[PDB]
Amino acid sequence: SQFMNLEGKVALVTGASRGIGKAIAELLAERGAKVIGTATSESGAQAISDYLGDNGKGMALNVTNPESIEAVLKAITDEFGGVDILVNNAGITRDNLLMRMKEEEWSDIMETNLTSIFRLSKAVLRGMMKKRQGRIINVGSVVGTMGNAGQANYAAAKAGVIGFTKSMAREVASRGVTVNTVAPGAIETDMTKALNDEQRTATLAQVPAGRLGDPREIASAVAFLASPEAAYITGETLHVNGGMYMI
Amino acid sequence: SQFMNLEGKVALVTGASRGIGKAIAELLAERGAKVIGTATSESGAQAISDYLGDNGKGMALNVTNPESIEAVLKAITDEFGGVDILVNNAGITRDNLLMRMKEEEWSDIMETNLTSIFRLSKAVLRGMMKKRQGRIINVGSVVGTMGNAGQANYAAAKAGVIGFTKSMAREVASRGVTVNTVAPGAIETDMTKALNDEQRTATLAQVPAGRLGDPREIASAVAFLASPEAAYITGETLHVNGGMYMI
Amino acid sequence: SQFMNLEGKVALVTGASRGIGKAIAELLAERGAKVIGTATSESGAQAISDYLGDNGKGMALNVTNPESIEAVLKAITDEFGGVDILVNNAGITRDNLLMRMKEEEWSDIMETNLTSIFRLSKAVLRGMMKKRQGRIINVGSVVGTMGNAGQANYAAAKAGVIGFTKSMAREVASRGVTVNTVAPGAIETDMTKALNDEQRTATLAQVPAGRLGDPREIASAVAFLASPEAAYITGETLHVNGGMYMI
Amino acid sequence: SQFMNLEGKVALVTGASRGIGKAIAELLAERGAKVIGTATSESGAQAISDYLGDNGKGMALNVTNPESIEAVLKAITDEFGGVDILVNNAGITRDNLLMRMKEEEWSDIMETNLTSIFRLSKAVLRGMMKKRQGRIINVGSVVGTMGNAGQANYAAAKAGVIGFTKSMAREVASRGVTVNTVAPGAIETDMTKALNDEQRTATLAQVPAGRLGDPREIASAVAFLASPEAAYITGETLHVNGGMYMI
Repeated sequence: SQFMNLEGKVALVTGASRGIGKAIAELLAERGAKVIGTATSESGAQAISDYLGDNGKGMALNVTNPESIEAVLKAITDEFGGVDILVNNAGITRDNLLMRMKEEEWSDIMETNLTSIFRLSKAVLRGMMKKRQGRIINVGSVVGTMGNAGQANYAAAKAGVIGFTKSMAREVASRGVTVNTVAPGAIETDMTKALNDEQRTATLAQVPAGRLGDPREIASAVAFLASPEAAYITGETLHVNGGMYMI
Repeated sequence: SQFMNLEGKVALVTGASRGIGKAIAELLAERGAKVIGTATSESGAQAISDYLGDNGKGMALNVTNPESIEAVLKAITDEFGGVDILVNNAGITRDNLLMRMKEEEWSDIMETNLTSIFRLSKAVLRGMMKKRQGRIINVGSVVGTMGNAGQANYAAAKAGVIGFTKSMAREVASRGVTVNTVAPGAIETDMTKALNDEQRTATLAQVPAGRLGDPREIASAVAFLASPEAAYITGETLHVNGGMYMI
Repeated sequence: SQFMNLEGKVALVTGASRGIGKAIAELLAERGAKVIGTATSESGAQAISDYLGDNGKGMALNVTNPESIEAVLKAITDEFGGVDILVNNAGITRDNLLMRMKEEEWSDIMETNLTSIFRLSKAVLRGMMKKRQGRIINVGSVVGTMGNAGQANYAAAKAGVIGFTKSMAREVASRGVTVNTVAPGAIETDMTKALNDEQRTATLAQVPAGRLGDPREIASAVAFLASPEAAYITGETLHVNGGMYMI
Repeated sequence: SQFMNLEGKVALVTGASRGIGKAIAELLAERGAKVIGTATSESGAQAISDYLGDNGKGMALNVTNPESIEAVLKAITDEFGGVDILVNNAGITRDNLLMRMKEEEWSDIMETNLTSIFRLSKAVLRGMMKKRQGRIINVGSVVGTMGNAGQANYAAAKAGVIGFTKSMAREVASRGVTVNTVAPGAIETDMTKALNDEQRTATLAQVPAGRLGDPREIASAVAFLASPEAAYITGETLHVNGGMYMI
């Protein structure tokens, strides 16, 4: 149908090897987007090419390196046309209580989780603004809004992405580009599977819904914001957290 | 497809004669819901029956009267089965600066815009909680979050609906019911069409997107939250306002 | 000193017999305000007169009855001059899960916790707007922002007060009146003292600060917003909750 | 009096040469704090020493340099005792629409406005946590919450400080340290005085209060949060913006 139909759109999904990023890339492809998913390695890129088949391809991308960004965007533009949907999903953690947090743990998080968003967003915006049509969707975290002990760095970067997102939204709204954040709660991934039974129970205790989210549930929220139907949503943070926090 | 598919769901949409409510009811039917839309009069009810055809029907409902609520729900349950999706869209305005605002203008807004949501929500929840599956979606307003001079009553009631929504979300999350609000900005309707040129220009000036929203844009957000795919979204307020306010 | 000095201001504090309301009234008097505190009974009114001594007096007030409001304001205006600071602290709870919540438990909360604020605010505003100087301060609750199972009514009314506050703030800002809410978390009062050990431990577990708040802590926040120094704070909700929720 | 009395507290106020920072340092001294204000130059440090007289002193501090931080904190601890109140007020702007924003304009803002807060906060926290008593107060901006076109970098850093603040609040709440942000709106400073008449009118048009804030109004909000009376406020953002934004 014509409902939430992404046929004709080119989507770049960073960090698409697994979990949330993979669910996003698959669902955008299922709704008809041409999808380029990225990984930090060539092997990862191949795994992405494998799951996307004819609906797109995987590319190696170093989100902290300007030259890589330019090379990947050039390859995309040449084959598929300019990027219509950017999903910034790449991100890491470097957890530690503040008194134990190293300078490098702080600066790696800023680089990978916040500065990357500045760089990639800037790199795709010009084309979107010329077409007067675009979507930038940041995959954030409930931690950016709630805060979390032991994650002051991750929380800082995720909250920073929201301030960036609002400002960019204001800059580009009149030219038909929307900029939003999807903020997952506790989602079932490799990270949550690596927890103790006691830590899993503690996580679930914070969730009124009484379960972890599925990566598909994050993908659905992203696909929604990516759609023509979400044109009047901008500068928004869509929380998908099972009631863990309510704004 | 199986994406955002409401086949098998019974949806009650209050205030569905026109504009936003009508767009909601049509889209839910398009996605396969059986839809009961309401109006305050029988002729309105018939207009709704006319546009829904085989996908549902219209009923007369006084959202401030307990007996009417019980009669409408009984008729729905008997023919279609219990309500799976409640969209609380019925709502009025009674604008005035506070020094000019009559007791009755305050109380009518409370009754129609806030207490109605308590009554209807309570009336459908028991069945939802037994099935361990349900959606309650309130159509709010940016005015609930931003405030607006001359609409202290409307703002109070819409903000009140958010407090209710968050509490109810916490009560019923573990039993598979979600409760959320969609908060429209300035949407093109009969009300906005009744404005003079200067007032329309003033409204547009508050919108980064540089246009009014379409009722279909509110409907899309409602359909999204109504879907199986939005199961992990609860106690949330989804803003659809073209950047008029950014939370 | 001239810092946070309320000499020359007339303050009406509703619900001032004990706990938070009493702490507010005492502190405003300490900072030099002339304070009228209210209770629902004459004996309560006398208790207030007793603790205020020469710094003010107690009056019986039914915050749900127009005639009582007019009588109390007339008596205040005649003796002290018009109200400069209104603190809306009067408020009740009628807790129940929604399926158990009676019509009257809903409506009593609306009446006492939300509609009262409309009535009193409206009744003092005209004088404030003529002087181009005023403070309206609502004592809310963290429950208005967070929601709470079993308190959907109380949450609705407190959230409603915030929507009202923001709209009124916008109406009256240019005429030198501020309108704000102080939102207490779990504060040590008779209510919290009536809890068993297990319920107190459960409350404390939700508070990063690891203790209940003191009523004096709410009073200090109210005194701050009441001061000349807070003239540029309006439409704000000041959370005093030990980290129980972070906006 | 004993109300909002900072006697016995050592306060470090970064960026205290003028405007907001100067008003903060003066008011903390007026409430009895021993105040160390910082500037980036020795001459600035002397200007601060001059205005603080016997109530404190000025020190040169490079907030982007670890060695300087350690030297300044050692000098403070040796003479005054460990820092009880940190106010992070130092900050710059590097404005540009995203398509014009240089890598260095992005990275200078991150360094000076966000990473500095990580470094200085970390450097004073240990002592505060041992005493089980402390205040960290970040001077943010309405731009961090609202976003602003042409300031995506500044907005990112200020919003980031809020995510950091919430996380740190959660880490240290049980040890009697509070962490908060004061978020000024449009305040009268050298920056606002450098604007066109047309830009000043445009700024005022966004402010319901109809005027710019005074730096003293920001100082008062900071002094409040710094006080013993604000012990139950943590992880909060106190907006002081004349109604320019309402959360």
